[PDB]
Amino acid sequence: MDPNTVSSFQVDCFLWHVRKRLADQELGDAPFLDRLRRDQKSLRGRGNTLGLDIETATRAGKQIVERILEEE
Amino acid sequence: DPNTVSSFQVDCFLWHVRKRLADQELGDAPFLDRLRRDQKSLRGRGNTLGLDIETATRAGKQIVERILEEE
Repeated sequence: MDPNTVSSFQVDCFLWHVRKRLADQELGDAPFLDRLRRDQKSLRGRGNTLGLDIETATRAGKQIVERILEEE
Repeated sequence: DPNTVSSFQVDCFLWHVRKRLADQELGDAPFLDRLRRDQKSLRGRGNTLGLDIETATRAGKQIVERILEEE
């Protein structure tokens, strides 16, 4: 198991949450919302393959992305 | 649509976040493929909208920090 595959999934799960937050705030346009729906299905598939819970991976992704954001 | 501008700004910033992670050697091959393909799409979107990516990226940072401010 490539450790980068796990980190990539965790990051993608958190970035999905960020985008969902944009949608919740009614700031996503129609194509943005379609990417959001389609990517959710994609992440579900990836999580299944990896044996990783999406919510758990999202939290892990948050910690990874938080360290990028704090250095911005 | 103003949401088209906001969506582009957020997408630019999130691409930058993904690039940062790739720079940190955290990306696998599909992650890197997506980063590279998406850079081309964002450049296309920037042309369609007449918006500079650098500027939209900074605006995106502000939107993201604002929508995550309570988290």
